[PDB]
Amino acid sequence: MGSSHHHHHHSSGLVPRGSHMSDEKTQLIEAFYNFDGDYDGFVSVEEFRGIIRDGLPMTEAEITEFFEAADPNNTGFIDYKAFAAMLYSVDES
Repeated sequence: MGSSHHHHHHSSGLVPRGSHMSDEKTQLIEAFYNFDGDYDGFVSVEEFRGIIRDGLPMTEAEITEFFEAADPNNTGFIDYKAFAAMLYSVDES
């Protein structure tokens, strides 16, 4: 079809992945260096806030939307796994 390399199909066949927001994970990579000394799979929101502040570059809408989505009670604690599954949400089933 005329002018297919634009609307029909470009270099990639309608593939949003690959050149998407794959840096949002690398930006958080700073967890291993400033949040991985001697901690299990559980971290409270209170502690997380301090670490995230100068550790992992994240906006409120990401940390806050995750702070509540991670803790059902909203008591101010977090399930490290629930949070880890956010940046590691690339394995279905």
